[PDB]
Amino acid sequence: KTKEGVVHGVATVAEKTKEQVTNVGGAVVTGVTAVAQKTVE
Amino acid sequence: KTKEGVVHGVATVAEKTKEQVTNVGGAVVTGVTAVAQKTVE
Amino acid sequence: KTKEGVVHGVATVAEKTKEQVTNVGGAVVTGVTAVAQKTVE
Amino acid sequence: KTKEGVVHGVATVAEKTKEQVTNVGGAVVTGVTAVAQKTVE
Amino acid sequence: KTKEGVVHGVATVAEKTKEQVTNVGGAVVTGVTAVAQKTVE
Amino acid sequence: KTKEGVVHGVATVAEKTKEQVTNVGGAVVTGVTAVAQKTVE
Amino acid sequence: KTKEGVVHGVATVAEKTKEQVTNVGGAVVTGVTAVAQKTVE
Amino acid sequence: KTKEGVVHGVATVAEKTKEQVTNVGGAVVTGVTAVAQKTVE
Amino acid sequence: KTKEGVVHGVATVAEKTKEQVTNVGGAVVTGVTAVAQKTVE
Amino acid sequence: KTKEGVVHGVATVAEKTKEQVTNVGGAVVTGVTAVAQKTVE
Repeated sequence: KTKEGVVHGVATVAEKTKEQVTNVGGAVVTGVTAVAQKTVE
Repeated sequence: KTKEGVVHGVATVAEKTKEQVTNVGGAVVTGVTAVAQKTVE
Repeated sequence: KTKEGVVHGVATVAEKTKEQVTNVGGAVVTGVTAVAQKTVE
Repeated sequence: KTKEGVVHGVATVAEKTKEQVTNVGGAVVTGVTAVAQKTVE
Repeated sequence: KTKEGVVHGVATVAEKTKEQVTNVGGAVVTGVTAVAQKTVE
Repeated sequence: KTKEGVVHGVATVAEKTKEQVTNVGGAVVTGVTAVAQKTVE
Repeated sequence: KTKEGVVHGVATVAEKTKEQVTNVGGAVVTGVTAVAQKTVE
Repeated sequence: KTKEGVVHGVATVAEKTKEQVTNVGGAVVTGVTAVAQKTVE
Repeated sequence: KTKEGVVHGVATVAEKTKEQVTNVGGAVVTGVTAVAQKTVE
Repeated sequence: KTKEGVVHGVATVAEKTKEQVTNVGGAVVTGVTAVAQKTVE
């Protein structure tokens, strides 16, 4: 009757975001949402 | 009657986003949503 | 009847964000939201 | 009938943020929201 | 009927923030919100 | 009879390099050699 | 009969380098060599 | 008959380097060699 | 017949370096060698 | 027949260095070698 891992609210808010990105090498990532929910029993 | 791994709310909000990206090498990724839910029993 | 790990509210707010990024090497990331919820029982 | 780890309110507020970033090496990150909720029972 | 770890209010407020960042080496991070809630039972 | 921009020696040496890389999102780059020689007259 | 910008020796030496890299989001880069030789006349 | 910018010796030596890197967000870079030789006349 | 900027010897030596790095947010960089030789005439 | 800026010897020696680094936010850098030789004439 238990619950081990719960995630229910996380916010990430931007507004009117203009930008320029210029690297030499490496990898450009704009948005990120990722889950690696390694639950071992 | 248990629950081990639950994810129910994660937000990622942008608005009016203009940009320019120019790398030399590497890989451009704009949006990201990814799940690697390695659940071993 | 227990709950071990709960996350329910986290805010990250910006507004009217103009920028320029120029590295030589390395990797540019603009937004970040990530969960690695390693729950082992 | 217990609760071990709860996070419910964390604020991060900016406004009208203009900037320029120029490194030589290293990796530029603009926004950060991240959870590593290692709950072991 | 107990609660071990609770976080409910933390503020981080800026306003009208213009800046310039120029390192040689190292990694620029603008916003930070992060949780590493290592709760072991 | 002049020379404006000359690059003649830069070394990058590794040896016996074993590794493992596992991201969730983003782009893996192993070797990097890159030139963006923006010479404007 | 002049020379404006010359680079002739820079070393970067490692040996017997074993490692493991595991991010959640962001981009892994192992080696870096990069030139952005913006010479304007 | 002049020389404005010369770089001829810079060392970076490691040996027998074992490591592990685990971030949540952000970008891992192992080796770095980079030149941004902005020479304006 | 002059020389304005010369760099000829800089050492950075380590030996038998084992480590572990674990951040939550931010970017891990292991080695650093970088030149930003802004020579304006 | 002059020389304005010369750097010829700088040492940085470690030995048998084992460590562990664990931040929450911010960016880990292990080795550092960097030159920003802003020579203006």
